[PDB]
Amino acid sequence: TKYAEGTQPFTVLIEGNIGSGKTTYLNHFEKYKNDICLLTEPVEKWRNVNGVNLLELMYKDPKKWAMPFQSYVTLTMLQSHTAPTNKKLKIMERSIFSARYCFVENMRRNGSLEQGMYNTLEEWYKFIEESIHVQADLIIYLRTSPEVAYERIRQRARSEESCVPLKYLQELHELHEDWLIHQRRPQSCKVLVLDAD
Amino acid sequence: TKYAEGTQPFTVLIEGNIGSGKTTYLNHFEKYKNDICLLTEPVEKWRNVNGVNLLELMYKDPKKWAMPFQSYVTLTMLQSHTAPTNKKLKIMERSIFSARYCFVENMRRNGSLEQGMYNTLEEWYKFIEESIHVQADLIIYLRTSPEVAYERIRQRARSEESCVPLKYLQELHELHEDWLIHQCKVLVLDAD
Repeated sequence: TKYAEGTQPFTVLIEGNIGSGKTTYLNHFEKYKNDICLLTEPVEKWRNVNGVNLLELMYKDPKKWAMPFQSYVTLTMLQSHTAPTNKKLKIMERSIFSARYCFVENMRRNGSLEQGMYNTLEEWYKFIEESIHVQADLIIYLRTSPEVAYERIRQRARSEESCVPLKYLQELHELHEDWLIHQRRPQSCKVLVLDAD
Repeated sequence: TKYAEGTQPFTVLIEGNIGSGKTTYLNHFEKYKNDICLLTEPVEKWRNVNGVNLLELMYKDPKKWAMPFQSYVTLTMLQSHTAPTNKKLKIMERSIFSARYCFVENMRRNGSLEQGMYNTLEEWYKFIEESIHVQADLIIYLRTSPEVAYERIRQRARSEESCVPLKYLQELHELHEDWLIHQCKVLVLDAD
């Protein structure tokens, strides 16, 4: 019954904090484009929604734009999770789960999402899980320490994420740990932890 | 492939402006509960989302709450449009379409939804149409004039929808007219 059910191959989700070197890690799979469906984080869509840069707006004014931004993230994630494909392996940078369990959760805690906004997002996630099929067979967790991650961001061209405080990266780190190490979260499927230092 | 495809009976959508007497019109179907799937507008859900009243918040502060509220409306509409059922006929108060074509569209125009917010909503609507099945066989349009509708709202039990200006109901009226008269089958009824 679920949308896109049984239309998806073996799927690997690349998880990790901001600045854990996910983009770098995924470049290594570039040359396998022919046999591997390789979907990077849809940052591009988020940067340009018919001209509006939601990502910049979210970072510049979280109390106003987190809700629409995250709602859009969720959608783009679903578009990735369900895009049809010939290939026998699929690899996604981040997932609907990291969006729900880390980023939205953290934006609730630091006041960016108000209860009414958070609840709306959660109702969507609840509906999505009952009615849309999300293939997830293996997660590769690029585990790093907040400080190493902070450093990596600092060594890169000024982006929109560049101003996030070390405090934010700590909050996010603990949330990934809760989900993928302390298994504190519905997620079922195997996690392969890699030390990215 | 689409979710809830071929799992839905003949469906009638009751459309009409706020205060066009849709609730009244639907009470007439009450006694047919046994053979008719009868789904009223999920106002109740919108009033209470784990304790948050999104409807009140939207009316009190549109620039802040329209986006989340409308996002929620869309979801509750999908929940209704896809709820499974035995019955051979289904009747829904309002629909995902009225939400998209009238209310969201109007909220864009009067500045309540900024372009970033509006586009987010539209992207969802686009996704929804390509991937979820929305059964709609007949629309009953309860057509009325803004003024009759406004008077109506005034008599009734003061809600959140009280404070609304006649200007708003005019905007909404024209939007329904554009959708339902000026380009499935529409059955127009004069509700005056």
